[PDB]
Amino acid sequence: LYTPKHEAGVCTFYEECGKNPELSGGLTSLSNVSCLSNTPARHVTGEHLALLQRICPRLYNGPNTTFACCSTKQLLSLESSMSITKALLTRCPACSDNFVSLHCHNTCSPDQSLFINVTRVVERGAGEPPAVVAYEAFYQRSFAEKAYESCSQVRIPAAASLAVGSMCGVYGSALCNAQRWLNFQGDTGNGLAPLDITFHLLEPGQALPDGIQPLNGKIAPCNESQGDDSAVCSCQDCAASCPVIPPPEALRPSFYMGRMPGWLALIIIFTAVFVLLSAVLVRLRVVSNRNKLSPHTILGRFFQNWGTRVASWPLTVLALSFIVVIALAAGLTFIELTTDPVELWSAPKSQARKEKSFHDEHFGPFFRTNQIFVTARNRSSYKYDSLLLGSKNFSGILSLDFLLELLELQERLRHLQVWSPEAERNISLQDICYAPLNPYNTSLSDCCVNSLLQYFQNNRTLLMLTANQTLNGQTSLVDWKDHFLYCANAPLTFKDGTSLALSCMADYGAPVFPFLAVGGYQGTDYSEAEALIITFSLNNYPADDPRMAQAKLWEEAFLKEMESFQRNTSDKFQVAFSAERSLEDEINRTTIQDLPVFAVSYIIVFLYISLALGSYSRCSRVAVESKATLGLGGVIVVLGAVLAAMGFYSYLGVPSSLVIIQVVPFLVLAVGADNIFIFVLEYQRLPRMPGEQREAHIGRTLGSVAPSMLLCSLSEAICFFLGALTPMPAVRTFALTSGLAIILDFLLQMTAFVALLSLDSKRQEASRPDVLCKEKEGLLLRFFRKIYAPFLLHRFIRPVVMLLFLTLFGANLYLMCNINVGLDQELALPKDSYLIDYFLFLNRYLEVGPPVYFVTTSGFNFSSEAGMNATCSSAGCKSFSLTQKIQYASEFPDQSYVAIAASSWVDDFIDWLTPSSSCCRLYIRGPHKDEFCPSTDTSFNCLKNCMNRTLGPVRPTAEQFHKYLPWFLNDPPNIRCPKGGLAAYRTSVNLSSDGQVIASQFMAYHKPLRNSQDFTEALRASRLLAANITADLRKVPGTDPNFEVFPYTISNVFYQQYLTVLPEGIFTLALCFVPTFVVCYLLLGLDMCSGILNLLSIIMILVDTIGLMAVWGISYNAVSLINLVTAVGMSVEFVSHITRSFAVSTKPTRLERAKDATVFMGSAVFAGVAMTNFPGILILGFAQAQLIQIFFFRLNLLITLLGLLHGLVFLPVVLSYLGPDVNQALVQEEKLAS
Ligand SMILES: *[C@@H]1O[C@H](CO)[C@@H](O[C@@H]2O[C@H](CO)[C@@H](O)[C@H](O)[C@H]2NC(C)=O)[C@H](O)[C@H]1NC(C)=O
Ligand SMILES: *[C@@H]1O[C@H](CO)[C@@H](O[C@@H]2O[C@H](CO)[C@@H](O)[C@H](O)[C@H]2NC(C)=O)[C@H](O)[C@H]1NC(C)=O
Ligand SMILES: *[C@@H]1O[C@H](CO)[C@@H](O[C@@H]2O[C@H](CO)[C@@H](O)[C@H](O)[C@H]2NC(C)=O)[C@H](O)[C@H]1NC(C)=O
Ligand SMILES: *[C@@H]1O[C@H](CO)[C@@H](O[C@@H]2O[C@H](CO)[C@@H](O)[C@H](O)[C@H]2NC(C)=O)[C@H](O)[C@H]1NC(C)=O
Ligand SMILES: CC(C)CCC[C@@H](C)[C@H]1CC[C@H]2[C@@H]3CC=C4C[C@@H](O)CC[C@]4(C)[C@H]3CC[C@]12C
Ligand SMILES: *[C@@H]1O[C@H](CO)[C@@H](O)[C@H](O)[C@H]1NC(C)=O
Ligand SMILES: *[C@@H]1O[C@H](CO)[C@@H](O)[C@H](O)[C@H]1NC(C)=O
Ligand SMILES: *[C@@H]1O[C@H](CO)[C@@H](O)[C@H](O)[C@H]1NC(C)=O
Ligand SMILES: *[C@@H]1O[C@H](CO)[C@@H](O)[C@H](O)[C@H]1NC(C)=O
Ligand SMILES: *[C@@H]1O[C@H](CO)[C@@H](O)[C@H](O)[C@H]1NC(C)=O
Ligand SMILES: *[C@@H]1O[C@H](CO)[C@@H](O)[C@H](O)[C@H]1NC(C)=O
Ligand SMILES: *[C@@H]1O[C@H](CO)[C@@H](O)[C@H](O)[C@H]1NC(C)=O
Ligand SMILES: *[C@@H]1O[C@H](CO)[C@@H](O)[C@H](O)[C@H]1NC(C)=O
Ligand SMILES: *[C@@H]1O[C@H](CO)[C@@H](O)[C@H](O)[C@H]1NC(C)=O
Ligand SMILES: *[C@@H]1O[C@H](CO)[C@@H](O)[C@H](O)[C@H]1NC(C)=O
Repeated sequence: LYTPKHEAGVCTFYEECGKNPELSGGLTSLSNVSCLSNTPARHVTGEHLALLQRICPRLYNGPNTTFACCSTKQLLSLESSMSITKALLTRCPACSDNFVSLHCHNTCSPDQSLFINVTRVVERGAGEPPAVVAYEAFYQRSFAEKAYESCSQVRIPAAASLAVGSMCGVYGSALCNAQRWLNFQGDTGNGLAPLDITFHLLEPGQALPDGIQPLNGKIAPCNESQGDDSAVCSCQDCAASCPVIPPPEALRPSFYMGRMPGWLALIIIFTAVFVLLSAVLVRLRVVSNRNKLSPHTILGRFFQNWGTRVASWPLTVLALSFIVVIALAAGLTFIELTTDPVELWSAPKSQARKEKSFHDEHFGPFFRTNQIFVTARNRSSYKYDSLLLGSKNFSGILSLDFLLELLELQERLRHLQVWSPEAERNISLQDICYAPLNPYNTSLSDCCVNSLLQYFQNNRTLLMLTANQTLNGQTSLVDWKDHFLYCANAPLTFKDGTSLALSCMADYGAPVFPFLAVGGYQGTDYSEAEALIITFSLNNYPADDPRMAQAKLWEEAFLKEMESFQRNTSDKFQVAFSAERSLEDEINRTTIQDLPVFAVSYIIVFLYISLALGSYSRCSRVAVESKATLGLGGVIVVLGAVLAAMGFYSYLGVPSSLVIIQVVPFLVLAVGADNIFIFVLEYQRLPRMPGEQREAHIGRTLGSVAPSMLLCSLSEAICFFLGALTPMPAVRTFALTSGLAIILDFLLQMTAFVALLSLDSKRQEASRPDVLCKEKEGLLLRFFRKIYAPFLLHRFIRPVVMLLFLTLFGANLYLMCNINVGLDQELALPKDSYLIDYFLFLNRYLEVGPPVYFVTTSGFNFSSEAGMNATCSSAGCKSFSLTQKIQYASEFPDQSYVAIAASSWVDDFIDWLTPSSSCCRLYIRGPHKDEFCPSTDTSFNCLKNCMNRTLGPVRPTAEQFHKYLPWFLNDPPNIRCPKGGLAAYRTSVNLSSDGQVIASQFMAYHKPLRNSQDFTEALRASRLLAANITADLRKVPGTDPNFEVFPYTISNVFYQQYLTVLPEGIFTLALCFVPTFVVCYLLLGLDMCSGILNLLSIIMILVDTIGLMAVWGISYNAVSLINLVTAVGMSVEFVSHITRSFAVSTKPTRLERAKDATVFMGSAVFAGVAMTNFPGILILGFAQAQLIQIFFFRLNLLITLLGLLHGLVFLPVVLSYLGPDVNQALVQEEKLAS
């Protein structure tokens, strides 16, 4: 009751012996089943051989050598049955015969027993061969897979769907393969197969069942011609024959010019200047060796007369100064603050602003996104064995119980209402939500909400349904798991192929894509996803519109609800969430948190002054000698000047921000306090002779020190005003406020402070204690005189320090090239914000990046044949058409940051117009003849197509195009016509009143972006692609000479600043060095040496700062730019005072001159500037924010240390060698004054 032998040359059945008894109720033509006959093969000749050779030549083995195991009647039945599939595959016959070969071999092969094992026996009649209902067959995997592939992409004659999609049963082309297709052909459950055939795809490598040889015969590839027919399958039908497009080439690294690396040009260009100026100084010294009224007196006399008159009348000047300061400060009532960080940290005018304006004008603003993530805390991944797909792995988060809870949370969020005080009413979701369909007369069901549960239309009942169905020999149950797996691989469908014939589209009328519902998966293993995503979209608006405020109120309630849920579900799963406004609020909160800490930092500075300028008598006599009055005076005058500058700018109408308020007084005080300290110290050091009154003494003191304060003030203020060139509002506002504040500080110091000091001296001479309650040499003068100066200036020390500092400069000059560029949001957040968890979840689980739009401007004719030819990607299109270029670019996501190929309204429009789709029809009779008749009208009053049937590509005329396009754009999709533009293209085409297109867009997605370098590189690659597209579209005749396309995305406005060669601050910082040289040169009497030495010192300090900044891993950005401008200003306090003090000296030799300047001015500068700056920085270590600790604490400590090391060590030595000569006029004036 089986076939004992299965070796070779013997078959298992020959003659047809009647109809199949087991199958009943088919009511269709079927081949008569043969009964078992295990006999040798029959010789086939004559007309039987003629038919056998005719149908499938592969079995022909010579005119009188052919054997076969089939009859002519069986062949006629075979031809009749096969004719339907043969008709279907008409597009490329070459592979179709291969399919036919598969059947005829199975029917007639003389070596039938080597691959067919009969397994079913039915006894038709006594003493007759028993009928065979079913059997099994053996094949090799590679044979069947290649045979499948030969027609796997072949289209039907209509050219829309794939032929394979009509031959894989329950599912279409999306989920079919060789095994499933072969199983379909042999399974009688479809009402078509005549008998049950089991198809085993035995692997060729491992031979497991012995005695059976799986087969593998001749298979014709697509591009292999069948002799001289020269009718290979076009690559539109099987894709194997299409030409290969070479991969994108590697590009050179950025920042290059000419034939060399860019930065290398900079260093030589920089270094040469450093060499050149140095040479000049040496030349001057050599000339000296070979050869061997002044402004100081005018300024001295002027300031002495000014100071004595001011000191005489202290109450009047103090009153007038106070009144002026209050009069300016009062302006703060008009203050307006900007809080949006993108407006603060981005240029107001650029290419991106133009593109944003155009996009917003023609298509409307980009929507707001509110998003949550959830992943399971503890579960174990399990397995499920489905009838359709086999054994699949499911993650813990995809458990049935969890989904119901998530459905409840989503349902609570949709209904939610908020109280609006201005509107005095409850704002609902449908008042502000974004909806792609029905923007007016909307309802709650239309609002755009993306989630996994959209595959079940949020219907709890549908999620819980199960059903029984039978697939070949197995009957079993199906549930939600199968439906989700089916929808994931085929997002657009109006019904499944299972018993649960539900649609997979969202309730609001659009398909939901897997990368928007789940995340944390590789490949196409959607069931293994780890995180679930729920996203709400809200409409944006102009700022003036009141509705935005209402929208913001809704977001507040959203955040509250999530926090409540987070508490309730603390142990089950872990959630992460964010709202659109959250970042704007979160950063601002941080600023408020650190406002008292800075405040503490100012008062500590006060205390230092009171001790530094004080005295004692053996111990603990602070109550009398400590200068509390002068400390309070200095601090109040400087902070008054700062408030006056802010008030003035508020009067003018310039906005400000919390950052400016936070950091301007600190940076201003750090320089302004030092003029006060130096002046007071000089006053204490200078004795007076009997007869002199204190007013003359104070006058003479101001005459002594006022030109140094004037020179330093002018240099600092001009440098700060030159800082205000970068377009970024924060930096421009900072620079202008600091520039005005320093000037007002200077003017106040020369009036109110002098008066206060005069009154303090008056109180001191009368031996009265301060209102709080022997002129011995100071330790600093003794220490510098006896220990420091004889040591530093020693003959065996100077070349060592010179070589050490020049080597340090060289090494830092090299190191300064390794700069990290960019600002990351992660720093700007508090150490415990929920946004940290949100960003970490985005970085690990989200599979796609931001969307990008390629927007097409006016000036292009889409109504012509050439226009369509160059844009869409159908059978008759250009090989490198726009859509094809984007699709190609999407295949190499690492070279060009595009992950998902763009859609195209033109291809869907042309496809929709096709007569065979029954989508564009018109009424044929009655009151509405020649009007549009929608596809949902099932009457018989419409039998006429929009277009007449033709051959080849479908192209409308201009009249048809302009008449029918507004109908296409408003057709909702349905089961009768899956294509249409209402659910996807409604707002992507802007039409004119005469039917012309003004603008259009093509939408695509980026690959995941994780840091600022990926956003920058994505912008570079996308702009390069858009440039190539415009460059080729401009060759089409008839277009406007100024037609272009551009890549809009929401993030471009901020990130565009990093695309240049010099990262914006280099030009301004380089420019800021000029006022040092110019002011120093002019004020000191046209002294070339002082100017050159000051400029070189400032340059060396800034290069060292940038080098060490690179070595300590601090990135370059606008905040670093602010601090570097401050450093350029501050270093003048370390250089200028010593330079001027050395220059104005009457000692006969340079070495002698250096010593006195070093001891007196060195000790005053050290005690003032260094000790002023260190306590106001060390306090900031407790700021509790990463932004402040990285860019203010460490960077200012670095700047201060480099300042002191260059100022007090290098500068005296270089002055000792190359300093200026003696001013002879001063010598003559000194001698005559006798
Ligand atoms: C299609 O583009 C035109 C471009 O002009 C849009 O017309 C502008 O619409 C805005 C908003 O209503 C107005 O402020 C402008 O004044 C309009 N411009 C002109 C010249 O009238 C038009 O709105 C766009 N279509 C859609 C549906 O937004
Ligand atoms: C959620 O799904 C259920 C299941 O189909 C819907 O219930 C059916 O609705 C149709 C249309 O009104 C009725 O004819 C059936 O009798 C309902 N069946 C049952 C068991 O009630 C339900 O309407 C869906 N929810 C919504 C809001 O439409
Ligand atoms: C799906 O099939 C199962 C199995 O036949 C049905 O469950 C019942 O199972 C018991 C065995 O425990 C049988 O004795 C019953 O005859 C089965 N009932 C029926 C109606 O077949 C289950 O009810 C079926 N479900 C659906 C929706 O068809
Ligand atoms: C795009 O090109 C087509 C084809 O030339 C233009 O259609 C012609 O338009 C002119 C005037 O608009 C008519 O007189 C012709 O009869 C049209 N048909 C032809 C030549 O077959 C169409 O106008 C162009 N669109 C634009 C915006 O210029
Ligand atoms: C002060 C500085 C740091 C502000 C930085 C602003 C930038 C980097 C922020 C502001 C708005 C943000 C975008 C808001 C919306 C989304 C959609 C989301 O699906 C992908 C991320 C994306 C596209 C964000 C990218 C980053 C973004 C552009
Ligand atoms: C099968 O055999 C019967 C008996 O000769 C015949 O009438 C019938 O036409 C055959 N073919 C079929 C059912 O396709
Ligand atoms: C072939 O079929 C017979 C029954 O017809 C069965 O007993 C035998 O095990 C089968 N052989 C293989 C290798 O499956
Ligand atoms: C047909 O295409 C395949 C693709 O792998 C290629 O290897 C083969 O050489 C091609 N044959 C011809 C004749 O072009
Ligand atoms: C899984 O997590 C829960 C949550 O606390 C815990 O109680 C349970 O013990 C965990 N399972 C194992 C095996 O540790
Ligand atoms: C998932 O299923 C496949 C096939 O059933 C199996 O090989 C794999 O080990 C499974 N993974 C887990 C984690 O169970
Ligand atoms: C808004 O909804 C709350 C919910 O109970 C209700 O108490 C309140 O009265 C509503 N507001 C208005 C204006 O109806
Ligand atoms: C979580 O919320 C639900 C409904 O608001 C409530 O029934 C449940 O008790 C809450 N959980 C806890 C732990 O209170
Ligand atoms: C459009 O494409 C077809 C097919 O390549 C070509 O024959 C035709 O010349 C092209 N141009 C126009 C204006 O139809
Ligand atoms: C189709 O052909 C008929 C007969 O030639 C003609 O009357 C009709 O206008 C044609 N329609 C189109 C859209 O070309
Ligand atoms: C556009 O890209 C292609 C990529 O192969 C390149 O060969 C071509 O030079 C680019 N530029 C154009 C067409 O201006």
